Amino acid sequence: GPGSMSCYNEITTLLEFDSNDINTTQRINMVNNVTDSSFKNEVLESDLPVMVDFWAEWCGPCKMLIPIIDEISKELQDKVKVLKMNIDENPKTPSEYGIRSIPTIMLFKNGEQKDTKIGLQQKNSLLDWINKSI
Repeated sequence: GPGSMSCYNEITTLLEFDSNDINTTQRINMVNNVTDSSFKNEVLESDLPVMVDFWAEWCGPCKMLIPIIDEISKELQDKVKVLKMNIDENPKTPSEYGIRSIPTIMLFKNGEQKDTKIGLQQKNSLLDWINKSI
């Protein structure tokens, strides 16, 4: 029958952006995400209590807790350091600390674990809880 012939074509692929990476000793004294190395390095070196929220965008109510933490972080900044850890960025994290579920709130103090709480918590709940643990 008819020779089913089809020669495939190709187009040159180009790059968008360049490569760049920098790092300096700046204080992590602000609500942000930390990476696994920096997590231990900074958190386990913080004498003052640190609240770490292990999160992911596939939760749902993240959109709420971001403003909640946005406001509360500055309230706690003096006493308790609000820090975030995405389970996408640090896949070893939820295995190490047995994070089955999200948000999720985990309390540290001098790098030592105080208490843990899973689920969505509001401003008053967060404050109330961490003040019980510290």
